[PDB]
Amino acid sequence: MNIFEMLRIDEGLRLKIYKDTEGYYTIGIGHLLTKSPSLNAAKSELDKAIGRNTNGVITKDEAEKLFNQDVDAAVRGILRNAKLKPVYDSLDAVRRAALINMVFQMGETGVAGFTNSLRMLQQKRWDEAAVNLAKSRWYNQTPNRAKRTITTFRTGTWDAYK
Ligand SMILES: [Cl-]
Ligand SMILES: [Cl-]
Repeated sequence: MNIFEMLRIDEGLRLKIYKDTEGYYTIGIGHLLTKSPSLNAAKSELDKAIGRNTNGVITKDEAEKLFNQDVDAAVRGILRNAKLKPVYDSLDAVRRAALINMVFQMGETGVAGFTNSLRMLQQKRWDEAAVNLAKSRWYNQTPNRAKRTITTFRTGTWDAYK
C-alpha cells in the first residue's frame, strides 16, 4: 500500500465531470475543478487542466496524470508550510501518507488549522490525536473516509485499507 493506492481507494475514479460530497465539480481521482455552480465554468477549467477540448470527459491516462500532479503538489505544499512541515518530518512513513491524504482532501490551509491535533501528532500521542481529529466538521461530514485516515494516524499501519 502506498499514498497513491490509498487515495485511489478513498476518492475512486470517475472519467466524467461529477459532483463531490460537497456538491463541487470534480473529475478523475478527486481532482476538484471549481467551486462555482456553473457546469460550464467546470468544463472550462477542465479543458484548461488537460490542454484539449474535452467536452467533460477524460481518459484514464489523463485522470492519472492529474492525480500525479495533485499528489506531488500536496507533498510540496506540506514541505513549504511552516506548520505542516515539522509534523511531517516527525512522522513515520505510514503516518506521513495519512497527512498527505488529509492535505489532498482539504487543502493545506484546512489542515494547518488542526492546531491541537498537529501538536498531538508531533508529540506522538496517537490515541489523543485520534480523539481530537474526530471532533471536526471533516469527520462529521465524511465519517467513513475520516475514520480510515484517523485509524492510520492512530496505528501507524494500513489496516483500515485492507
Ligand atoms: Cl491543474
Ligand atoms: Cl465517507
